[PDB]
Amino acid sequence: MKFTVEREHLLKPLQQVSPILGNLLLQVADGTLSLTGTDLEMEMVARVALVQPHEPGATTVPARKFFDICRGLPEGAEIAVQLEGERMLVRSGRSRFSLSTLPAADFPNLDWQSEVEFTLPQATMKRLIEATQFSMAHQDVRYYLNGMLFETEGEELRTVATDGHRLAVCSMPIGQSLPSHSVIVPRKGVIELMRMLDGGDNPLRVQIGSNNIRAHVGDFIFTSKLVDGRFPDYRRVLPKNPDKHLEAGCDLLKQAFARAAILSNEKFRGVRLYVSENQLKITANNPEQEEAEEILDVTYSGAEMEIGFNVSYVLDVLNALKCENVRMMLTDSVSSVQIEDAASQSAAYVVMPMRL
Amino acid sequence: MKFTVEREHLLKPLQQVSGPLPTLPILGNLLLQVADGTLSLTGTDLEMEMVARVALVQPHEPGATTVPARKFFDICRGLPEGAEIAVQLEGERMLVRSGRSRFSLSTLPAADFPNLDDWQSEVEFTLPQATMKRLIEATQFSMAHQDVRYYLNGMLFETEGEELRTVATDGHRLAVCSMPIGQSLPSHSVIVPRKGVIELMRMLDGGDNPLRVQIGSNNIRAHVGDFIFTSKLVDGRFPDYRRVLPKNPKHLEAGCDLLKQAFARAAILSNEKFRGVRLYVSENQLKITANNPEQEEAEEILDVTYSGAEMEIGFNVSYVLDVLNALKCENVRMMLTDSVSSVQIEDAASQSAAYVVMPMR
Ligand SMILES: O=[N+]([O-])c1ccc2cn[nH]c2c1
Ligand SMILES: [Ca+2]
Ligand SMILES: [Ca+2]
Ligand SMILES: [Ca+2]
Ligand SMILES: [Cl-]
Ligand SMILES: [Cl-]
Ligand SMILES: [Cl-]
Ligand SMILES: [Cl-]
Repeated sequence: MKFTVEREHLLKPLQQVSPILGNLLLQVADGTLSLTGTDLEMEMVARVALVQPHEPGATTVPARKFFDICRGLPEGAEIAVQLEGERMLVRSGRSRFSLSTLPAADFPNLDWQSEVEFTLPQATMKRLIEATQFSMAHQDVRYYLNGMLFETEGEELRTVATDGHRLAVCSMPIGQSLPSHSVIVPRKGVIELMRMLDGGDNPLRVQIGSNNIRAHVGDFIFTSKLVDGRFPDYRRVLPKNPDKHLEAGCDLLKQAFARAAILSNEKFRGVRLYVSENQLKITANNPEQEEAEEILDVTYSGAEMEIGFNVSYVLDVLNALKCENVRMMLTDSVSSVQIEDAASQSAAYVVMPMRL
Repeated sequence: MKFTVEREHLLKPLQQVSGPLPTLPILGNLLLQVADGTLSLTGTDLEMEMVARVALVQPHEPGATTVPARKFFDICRGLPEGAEIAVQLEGERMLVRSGRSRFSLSTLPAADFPNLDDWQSEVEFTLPQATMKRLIEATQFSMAHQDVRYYLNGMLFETEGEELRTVATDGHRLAVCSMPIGQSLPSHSVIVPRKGVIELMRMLDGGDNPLRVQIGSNNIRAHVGDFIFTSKLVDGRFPDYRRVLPKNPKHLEAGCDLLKQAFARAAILSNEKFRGVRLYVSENQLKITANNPEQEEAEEILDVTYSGAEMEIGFNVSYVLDVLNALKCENVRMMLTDSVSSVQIEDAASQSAAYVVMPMR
């Protein structure tokens, strides 16, 4: 196995693909160098064209060491690789390296069949994930909440994320008629998928199987296993009939929350909201008996009520909305609230109240 | 005690005096004092203090208290730009109001705030901020971290003739830097504690305001703009850099960045713990090799200026990298003796900073 390639062409591929699971699989075949990283749950494959003389073959090498070497070489560098027994030789200028190898044959492979396919701007996928990813659970015993629902319905792709205390849902049109379908992508997979998307205008092809998802953009192919379990139905989480409607400036609301939070309990940070005619009062207190109060002029209709919220849950929403004005739809002091950008119904958020 | 101050006049003073910040509650508080038209803010860790003076152009009333530093800073920072911050002491609480935002903070008496003893300066001088930044940045990285030999956890500041000098070492490597001050000074040699060196750096804004320094037998003080920093000194006897510099060290000269990157790349395949690289010096060439127990090998060859006998010497590549990163110059001189002796390293263009790294077996 031999190739010579510009450092420049290896950088993004290496970034994307970065004991045998600490190794990258390198394969030369049909004028192409393919680089594959895997943790057994997911895999990333990047391809680089080879124009300079090359010889087919494959090995695996330490991923971080190999990446660090290539990134460590100067800009403009040319990188020459040859496989020599149990070692891989890497050469550029008067820099030389010999890396240990494990056989290509020992490298783990994820086959499976595609059931649902569609193309969409990578930008639309980014929007969907950014809108909801912060509401994923992290290490819940309910594994299926440690990730994100991808659902196709009509001509929309929808994401849903929840940790049982707050929920996020976002839908975007993809311009073609789709079968009704839903799968859970593990949180690590959502993160890796998001990292593959750079905000250029670039089509993304998505293929979904019974147990896998695959995404192709440019010269990259990401494949992950799915998480198998029953995801909650966002439609049963949305408040069925909120009759109290609050509208306020996004930034004013965010900053009032953040300031009041300073004097909340540091271990479980929440604030009390009192809504009344034209007005919102946010309050906090702590074990030192310190107290914060914020008063805001707001658009409000409905009965006066008091309700508490976890600060981080509300700030997380306001930070995802990046809105001018936000709508909060309330029911009563013991029910969850629905939060939305006053000027967009692409996304919605539902947050449990907190007792204080 | 009462004052009203615009948000942005309070923000950097609060950030600065919080520098030394907890073991007991009052140590997480700032001292606020209104007196003779000035708000003073003080934070301390019992070893050092940072004090800020902020002038009061709005109505105020004298008095003093202490309040939690982080809460008070976070409140001020979180208020809208140009927010007028009104403060009033009310016994065991201090009330903060701006627009329709209100905060109540728990106080501890100003009289219980620890207060560094009065002391007498024996030497005083002024110097540009840029000079102090250069002295500290040149040597800070070589200070020990949590060593049982406490005096090594600090930085030696030495005045001698027309020069201010810093020295730092952890027993394994040493850094020394001297700069002119255009003023004759008595001989003093003092150890500044770890966090004090950090505070000194932190107060240098990078404008044209000079730095005024005062040193006594047991204390050091630095004034910049409207900030006064004071630290107690570490009460030990620091090693003498003069006696650690190699007696008579073969001369190698090389581009700093070419050297840095070659060491950086070789280090990738150096032992994970011991970080050993081998240097082979030969006629106008340096060869750097690293290998680990996996028997992966790195080799970098560089063109350098060298005329001496060929030799092999091992180094902790991290120590060498630290030196090259602190030098930030075009060319470096490495001054060698033999394979079991330290190397001295310097900017090829200046003897103001010198570095001593011991070889590894
Ligand atoms: O009541 N809620 O706001 C709420 C939020 C998230 C989840 C997830 N499963 N059930 C939920 C209910
Ligand atoms: Ca992977
Ligand atoms: Ca190139
Ligand atoms: Ca103002
Ligand atoms: Cl290519
Ligand atoms: Cl080699
Ligand atoms: Cl939706
Ligand atoms: Cl593809």
